[PDB]
Amino acid sequence: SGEYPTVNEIPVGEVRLYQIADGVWSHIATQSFDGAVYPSNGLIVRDGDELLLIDTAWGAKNTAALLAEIEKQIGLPVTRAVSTHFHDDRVGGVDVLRAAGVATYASPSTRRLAEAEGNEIPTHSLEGLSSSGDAVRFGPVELFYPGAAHSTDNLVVYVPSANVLYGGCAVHELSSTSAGNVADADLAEWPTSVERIQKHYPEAEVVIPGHGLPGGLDLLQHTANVVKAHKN
Ligand SMILES: CC(C)c1cccc2c(-c3ccc(CNS(=O)(=O)C4CCNCC4)c(F)c3)c(C(=O)O)[nH]c12
Ligand SMILES: [Zn+2]
Ligand SMILES: [Zn+2]
Repeated sequence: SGEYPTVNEIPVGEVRLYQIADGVWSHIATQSFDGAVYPSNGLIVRDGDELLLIDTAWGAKNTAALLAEIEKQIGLPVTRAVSTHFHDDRVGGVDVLRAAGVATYASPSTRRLAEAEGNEIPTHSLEGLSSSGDAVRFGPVELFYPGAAHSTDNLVVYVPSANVLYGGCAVHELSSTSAGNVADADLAEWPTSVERIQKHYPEAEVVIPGHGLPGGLDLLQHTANVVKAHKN
């Protein structure tokens, strides 16, 4: 009923949308992994009379449900999607998207890692993002590569019209007590990568983590703090 929806409020296989700003929504879904259930976020950005999707809803059937929820709530076609790293909460569902006519994109790094992992592979490579600090425009967003953090390939996404920073899995929610799933992380570089984000987007008003509740700029420092305390 209007609060941001949490893991125990969303059955696996349903998707919720949350209005962040004019023309900006998050999507929230839940999935089982290794015997536990987790929420995850993505982004939807209005692109004239079309929509840009950032990240899948973590699985094929969740992503089909995402498309249906978009049609219900927004009613504009999703024409392009960007996946912000290679894990299944970001690319699982790309095959569903592709067969719905969505053009799917990711950095070459992400594409390689997805293929090596046996995950679904976005079709199109996003060049111009290979060095930390790189940025490119993609429809109504800017894509930024901050350096290795949660994963070596993680991208963040900024919506300049709304000052919305979508950190993806490089950014954790304020209630977070741990650095999440660090199996592919660089704990040593993660703070430095977060500092790059902080420097590059000082006017961000809303920060959206890859999992959990949006907030303000404090999510960035909180993330650095939790990662440093984990590494220790
Ligand atoms: C490899 C990919 C597909 C993957 C698989 C499985 C899990 C993860 C996570 C992940 C894991 C745990 C948390 C925090 N625990 S929690 O359950 O969400 C929270 C607990 C107390 N209150 C509310 C709920 C978290 F935020 C993220 C991440 C990530 O960190 O990017 N990636 C994952
Ligand atoms: Zn991940
Ligand atoms: Zn994640």
